[PDB]
Amino acid sequence: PLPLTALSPRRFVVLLIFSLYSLVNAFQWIQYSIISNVFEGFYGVTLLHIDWLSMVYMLAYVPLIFPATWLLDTRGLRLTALLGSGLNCLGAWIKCGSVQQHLFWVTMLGQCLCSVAQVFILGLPSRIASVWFGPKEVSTACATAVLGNQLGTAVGFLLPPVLVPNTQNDTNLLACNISTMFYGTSAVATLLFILTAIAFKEKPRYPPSQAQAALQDSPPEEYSYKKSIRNLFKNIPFVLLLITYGIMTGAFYSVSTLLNQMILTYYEGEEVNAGRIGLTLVVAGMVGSILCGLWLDYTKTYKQTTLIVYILSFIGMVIFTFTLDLRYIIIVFVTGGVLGFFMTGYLPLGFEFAVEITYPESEGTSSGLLNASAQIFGILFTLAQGKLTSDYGPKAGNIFLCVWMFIGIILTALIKSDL
Ligand SMILES: CC(C)CCC[C@@H](C)[C@H]1CC[C@H]2[C@@H]3CC=C4C[C@@H](OC(=O)CCC(=O)O)CC[C@]4(C)[C@H]3CC[C@]12C
Ligand SMILES: CC(C)CCC[C@@H](C)[C@H]1CC[C@H]2[C@@H]3CC=C4C[C@@H](OC(=O)CCC(=O)O)CC[C@]4(C)[C@H]3CC[C@]12C
Ligand SMILES: CC(C)CCC[C@@H](C)[C@H]1CC[C@H]2[C@@H]3CC=C4C[C@@H](OC(=O)CCC(=O)O)CC[C@]4(C)[C@H]3CC[C@]12C
Repeated sequence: PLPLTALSPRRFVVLLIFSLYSLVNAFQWIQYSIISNVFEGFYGVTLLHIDWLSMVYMLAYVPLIFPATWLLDTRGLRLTALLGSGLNCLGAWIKCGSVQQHLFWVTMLGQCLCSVAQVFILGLPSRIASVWFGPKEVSTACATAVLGNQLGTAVGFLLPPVLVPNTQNDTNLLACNISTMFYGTSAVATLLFILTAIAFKEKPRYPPSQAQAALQDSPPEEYSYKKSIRNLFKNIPFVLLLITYGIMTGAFYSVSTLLNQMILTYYEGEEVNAGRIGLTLVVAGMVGSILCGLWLDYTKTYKQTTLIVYILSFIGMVIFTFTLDLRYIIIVFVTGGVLGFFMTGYLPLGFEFAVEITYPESEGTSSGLLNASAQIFGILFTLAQGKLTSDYGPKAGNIFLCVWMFIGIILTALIKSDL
């Protein structure tokens, strides 16, 4: 073992920049939904338009995930990072010019650009950790990278409600507030893109790890994504895990998208409290993910922990469903915290379970399949729950999510694995 491995400080920068601009991307995913009523009033559109603003992120991932993976594998890390940062910045700039009562389509175009950016952004963490960090720091680097996107989602929940008060009567003030938010986002994105261009190197001068040294020394042989996908689908346990992970992530996405509508249904003039509830959910989910990772480190068992977390998530969802309409915000906070805790704690455990089931196949293809299933389930759940809430109230959509979570529990139980 003589790879001449060395560790460079640049790796930290490579992480930071990424964890920054990825964060910004997340902030742009949920900025509209959290104050969806305000934008609906401003643009004179329906809630479905604001829901589609969030759902374009999910729609763009499925068709572009695998071509993006091929581009990353061939061209390298720097091109992917530049594409993601530049697309995010361009989307923010386009949104900056969409502040008018009749310019919704401009904001939709900007959101589509950010959606295309997300495709490059999402899969970067593991590659960055492997390329730039040593064996003892890969897991921590990847965890920090994903927590960056989670924190971006939390900030997207918290900030827009405060930045833009619901001053429907005064259109000029509302336009000024929207312009301020968009310009701030655009400035941050531009700065992050400039930093990525200046400092985001392709790879360190020397390999960080012996495994990375071997990977760089010998180019990978030609591989087919379609063959790997076909082989993965033949594995029934992996298909079941895909379905359950997609169901859980789609439920989380639907809850995030429609949280403002559900809270506004029973609480009037509480957009700031809705943003606080969303941030509490996201932070509790981050804590649950960290605790679940440590728990899995302590005990290697995957099936039992995954099933327990799924059942706890279902219980929390039921409690939130039957406590939303109690007309007390504190119970909403507590229920959202518990639900987010369990929901987000499930995801890393499911991902590790997936990689364990599909060890022979590449991690990238399984990651892409899991993310695509998550996006598809998110779109379906968002549409169904939004229609139910508009027609029969939030309780109908929440019960729909509860039933889907129960189905996910049953599917998780059926999984067969010796891990
Ligand atoms: C480049 C990638 C990211 C794909 C981008 C696709 C979008 C440009 C499309 C996909 C789905 C479309 C949406 C599908 C359904 C609707 C509902 C539709 O509502 C109505 O026509 C009825 C409104 C009323 O009730 O008065 C308005 C357009 C909208 C938001 C569409 C807007 C354009 C969207 C977002
Ligand atoms: C479990 C449910 C909820 C989700 C199921 C989703 C999959 C069935 C979809 C999601 C994205 C799809 C992929 C999107 C794009 C492509 C690229 C496409 O490329 C080619 O035609 C050439 C492939 C090659 O280079 O070998 C082949 C199909 C494939 C892999 C698709 C196969 C089917 C996939 C994996
Ligand atoms: C795996 C997938 C395909 C399962 C799909 C199940 C749906 C068909 C279920 C799940 C939740 C159900 C909803 C749960 C609650 C309600 C509220 C209910 O309200 C009423 O008007 C009657 C009760 C009351 O008076 O409050 C009307 C039916 C509805 C929308 C239900 C309609 C049927 C839904 C969408």
